[PDB]
Amino acid sequence: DIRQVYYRDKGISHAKAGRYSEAVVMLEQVYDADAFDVEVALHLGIAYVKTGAVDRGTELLERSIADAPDNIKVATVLGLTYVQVQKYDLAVPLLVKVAEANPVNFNVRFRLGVALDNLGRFDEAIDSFKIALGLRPNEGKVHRAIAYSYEQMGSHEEALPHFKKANELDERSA
Repeated sequence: DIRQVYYRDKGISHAKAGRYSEAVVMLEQVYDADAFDVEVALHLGIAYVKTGAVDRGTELLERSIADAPDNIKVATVLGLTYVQVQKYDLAVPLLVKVAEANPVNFNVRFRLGVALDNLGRFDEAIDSFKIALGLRPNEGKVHRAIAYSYEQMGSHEEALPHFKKANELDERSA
């Protein structure tokens, strides 16, 4: 049975190390939908999404949240994954949940702002962006996002400073 142990232990290790193609090749052989292992599904799911099997990976991630609906780690990948695929609606609750549990995770907060902006919730997106800026004040992309949000509400007077600040911090990357 160490035949399966190789593929599962190793495949996860590939998945964690960004070696996504090799993670698919192995974990494909270990995942069993009727004998569910969350740590396998999670990584095989990440690795399907990375290698362009988005629908397949998404559903595997959805099944993993089902097996453990309060596991923050799966909620993070799932939440992030939905944003990439432009399933913004489905992203928000998960990202809100994760940001609450994980206040120092910048990308989660930033993508939650992104998901919100896309949903037309401009003022909500700006609130989230500002929380993200609080974590990483040197991050010019966030001042730009805030600026676009304002712009989409016609508040050009409020956008301009944020655009200027964005420009300056891309200078600060010298």
